[PDB]
Amino acid sequence: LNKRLEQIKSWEETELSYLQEEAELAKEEFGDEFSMHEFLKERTEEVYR
Repeated sequence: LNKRLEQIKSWEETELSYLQEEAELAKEEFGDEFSMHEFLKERTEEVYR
């Protein structure tokens, strides 16, 4: 269980790292207006969940 939980947290911290690049990869091309903060605020806690 321990060695599994450490992989789970490493997975989570790699996904949170990928998220910063994915935010400007796939959210700034979505609308004429800029509300980038809420996209990260939502899918960060999606990664947490």
